[PDB]
Amino acid sequence: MRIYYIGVFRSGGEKALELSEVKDLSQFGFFERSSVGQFMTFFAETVASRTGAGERQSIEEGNYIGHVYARSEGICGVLITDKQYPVRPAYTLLNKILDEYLVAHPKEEWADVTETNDALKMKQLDTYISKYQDPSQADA
Repeated sequence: MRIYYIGVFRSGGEKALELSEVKDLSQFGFFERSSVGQFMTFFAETVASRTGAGERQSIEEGNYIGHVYARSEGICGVLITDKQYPVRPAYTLLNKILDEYLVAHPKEEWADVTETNDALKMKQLDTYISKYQDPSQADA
C-alpha cells in the first residue's frame, strides 16, 4: 500500500523517452535504493515503450505495479506503486500529471520533446508521487 515510482515518458517508438522521473524508496535503504531505482525507471521507461499511447498499462511484479497512463496528444506518462494502490487515484494522478506536463509548456511546444529534464521537470508529478504514497490520499 505504498507507491514506489512515478514519472512521465514520451513514446519514442520502441523506447520510451525519459520525460520525467521521480523515485520513491522508503524500504529500499542505502543498499536497494540504487538497484531498485534502476528497477523502477527501467520498468517505467519500458512500460511507456510498451504503451503505444491511447492505452494504459499495469505491470504487476512480485511486489510492484507499474501503472501506465498514455496521453491524448503525443507524450505518455507512467506510474508505479504497490498492488495496494487503487487505480482510481492513479487515474486522477494521471489527470493532473498529463495536464501538468502539457501545461508547463504549450501542447505542441513539447509534442514529443525528445529531450526532457526528468531530474528537474514536473515538480508536480514529483510532489504527487511523494504524497500519493497512500492508497488514495483523496488528492490531499
